[PDB]
Amino acid sequence: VNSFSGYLKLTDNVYIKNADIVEEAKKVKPTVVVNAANVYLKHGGGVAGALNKATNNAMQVESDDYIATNGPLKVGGSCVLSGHNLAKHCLHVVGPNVNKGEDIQLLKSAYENFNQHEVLLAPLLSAGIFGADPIHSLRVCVDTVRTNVYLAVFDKNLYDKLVSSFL
Ligand SMILES: CC(C)(CO)Nc1ncnc2[nH]ccc12
Ligand SMILES: [Cl-]
Repeated sequence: VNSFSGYLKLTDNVYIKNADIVEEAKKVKPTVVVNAANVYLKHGGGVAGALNKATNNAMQVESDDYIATNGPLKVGGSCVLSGHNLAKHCLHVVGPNVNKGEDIQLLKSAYENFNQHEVLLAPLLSAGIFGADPIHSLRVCVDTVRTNVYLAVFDKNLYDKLVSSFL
């Protein structure tokens, strides 16, 4: 039993809700919140910009030190950093950004990072400003993640489409 509330159950291990991931994380304080990161951990917009804003820019400060030490992430890769005031940990995961010409096949590799964590709050990878079809992202999630994932979809219209189109 966990404290996530109001989710629709899609499969044994995948759950979905129309919610603002920032407000969800503040309420639940999950062990792991997933960020829709880029390889530079520049959290300028989309989910990343919203999560970073909610940390009063502390996420960005920590991220800049991480990059200065380690260099950029790989597309499809991840790193674990602090969750600040939102969660114990933040798993920064880089899905492909179609608006950069990145291989959509890397989306499965990106979701594989979730399997290193028993329970996660997450957005759909490569959705929104990363330019992929959120319906496809949900399919890859369900077919790749085996741990317990609570998906937050900001747009109510899109949420209804993902559910009503979910196979
Ligand atoms: C990634 C996508 C398209 C669906 O998960 N968007 C979001 N989902 C949840 N919280 C969010 N906050 C800001 C944007 C956003
Ligand atoms: Cl977005």
